[PDB]
Formats: sequence, C-alpha cells, structure tokens
Amino acid sequence: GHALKATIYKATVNVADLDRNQFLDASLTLARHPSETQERMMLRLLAWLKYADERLQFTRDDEPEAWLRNDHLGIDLWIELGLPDERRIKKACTQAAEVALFTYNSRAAQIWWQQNQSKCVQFANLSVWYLDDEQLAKVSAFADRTMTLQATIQDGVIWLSDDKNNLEVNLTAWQQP
Amino acid sequence: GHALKATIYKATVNVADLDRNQFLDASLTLARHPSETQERMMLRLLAWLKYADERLQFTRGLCDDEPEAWLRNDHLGIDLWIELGLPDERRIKKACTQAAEVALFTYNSRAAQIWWQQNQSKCVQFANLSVWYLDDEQLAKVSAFADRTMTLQATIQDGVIWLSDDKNNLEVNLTAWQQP
Ligand SMILES: [Cl-]
Repeated sequence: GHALKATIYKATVNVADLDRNQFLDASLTLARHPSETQERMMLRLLAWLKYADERLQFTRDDEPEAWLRNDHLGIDLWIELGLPDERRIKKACTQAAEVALFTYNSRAAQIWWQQNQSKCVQFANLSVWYLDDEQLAKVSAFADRTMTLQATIQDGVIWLSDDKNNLEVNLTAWQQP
Repeated sequence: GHALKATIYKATVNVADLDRNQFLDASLTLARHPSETQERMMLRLLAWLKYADERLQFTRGLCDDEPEAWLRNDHLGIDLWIELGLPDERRIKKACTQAAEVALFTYNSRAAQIWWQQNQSKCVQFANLSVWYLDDEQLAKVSAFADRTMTLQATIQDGVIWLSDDKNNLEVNLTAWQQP
C-alpha cells in the first residue's frame, strides 16, 4: 500500500528521569520527510525523551508529532511541535488528557506568543515549552543516521550525552497546568 | 552439601556505557561473608558495573583461590579476571598468567600508596594488567548506596561513572594507575 518517502534514523536511548523516577531503554525509529529540517526532527526526539514512555509513539495529515494512548484507546498525552493556531490547539487539547507543545522558532515564536498567550491560558491541560535558537542548533548536532544516546533528567534540566559529547539542555516553561 | 554463611544482597542494575557502546540490564546477587566490609562489597559491585557483561560472574572459593569476578569465553578460558585489594607478586602473577585480561581494584589510601611504591615497577611487567584506584572519600560515598535490595542506574562516559538510585546521584572517578 501507501508509504512515506523519508530518511530513516535509529536511536538507542537510555533515559533516567530522576524527577519522575522513570528509567527506560528504548529503540526509536524516526522517519524524516524532505520537508522536515534536522532541528525539528531532533526537537521531536528531545520531546520524546522528556516524556519517555514505552507506549509513547511517533506518528504521521493532521496527527500529533507523538501520542501516548491508554488501555481504553484514548489519548493520555499529545505532543505537538511548532506554532499552531487557535483551531489546532483546540483540536489537541479537547482530544487529549494532556497536551505538550514544543515551540522553537525564536523570531516567529515571540510574535506568536504575544498574539496567543492570553488564548492558550484558556486550556487547563496545556503545557508550552520553548527552546531557543542556540540550544536547538546544539541539540541538532547530535543527529546521526544511527544514534546511541543517554538522557538524565534532574530539576527540569536535561543532560544529553553520546559517546563523544555532553550537553545541558534547558527547556523554558512558557505555560504549565 | 557445603555452603557459605553470608548475607545476601540483590541488585537490579541498568548500565548505560557510552565508552563501549553497550546498554545492559542485569540482576546481580552478592553474598557477603562476615569477613567482608561493606566498602569492599560495594567496590565489587562498582567493578562489575565498569566491566558489565551478561557473563561476568562473581565467585568465591568455598573449598579462597578465586578472583572476585571472572568472565569465561566459549572455550572455557578466562577473558577477564577481576581482583580487589593489594596482592603480592605471586598472586598477581597467578591472575595475569591465567587470564587474557586482569583488572585490579586497589583501595585504602594509607596501605595502597606504600604498596604501589614497592610494586609499580613490578606490575608494569604484566602486559595484561590494569590497576584502578579509588580514594577513601569516594569509596565511602559509593559504600552509602548499600541496601539488601538495590536498584541502580550507571552511566559511563570518559571513564567517569554516574551512579544513581531513587534517593541519590554520585559521580565516581576511578584513577588509572596502570593500563596495558
Ligand atoms: Cl547498544
């Protein structure tokens, strides 16, 4: 049947979330379409690491970047990227117990946040994280066709590591429930 | 038959080794004889983490003789011999001649400085010997993780070991006195 034209990336990841006491090994598969920049892909991956779960899956139209479904087939977590509009955010928030949004394009995001902050506050179950240009570029450097990563999370800070390098990642919390 | 009088410790351990590109889960079991200090047992556990392998087994001679842990190959030979303490020439010789690779974990500041001063030039003669030291301070902090039932996470990068459980998180820096 149908298939996506895309580049396949594999990541063996170890996550130690010391805030949550969440310890997990997973092997992730990311499909990157020519329309997706390296950064946005790595932001996806970062997103996954922050909400690491055995059940948390990527997916692709109008679906989230990733979702975690429960035993009754409903959406526990909806992960979204970019700078969505009123109708898009409403779609996610009313369809999912929790929504986590990752905003990223500095110039674009500030204008979007100035024009939306007051409207996003309307959704009781919405989290908004921002990651600035520099950090996004640094996260993106970790990109490899085959990746082996370990992520330690403590006090909101994400310590991201491979064989060669070590990076402190600090997501900014624009909104929290 | 025969059996050791000892206290049993269980450890679920997850190791994320970035130096060796190896992620591993294991259920360890340590038997601690009354003669063994808590520190020495925790040093064993740490050494297991550094050389983590599905086949790396602790062992003690019931009949002393044996290493603290060894890793046997498919032809029943010893690939890795892990030794703890401050052994003499004959003991070291026995380990290095019987094993492809020997890892010795020295500890106790006072005794070890003397030992290394009178042995540096003699260990160097064994081309398959690695000597790691852990200082008194670090050892005590590693010792603090001891519980009869343990859940441990370890990340390794640049020879540094980030060790953690549900309470605490600790950076461990073994000193390399000698490498092959
Ligand atoms: Cl692996």
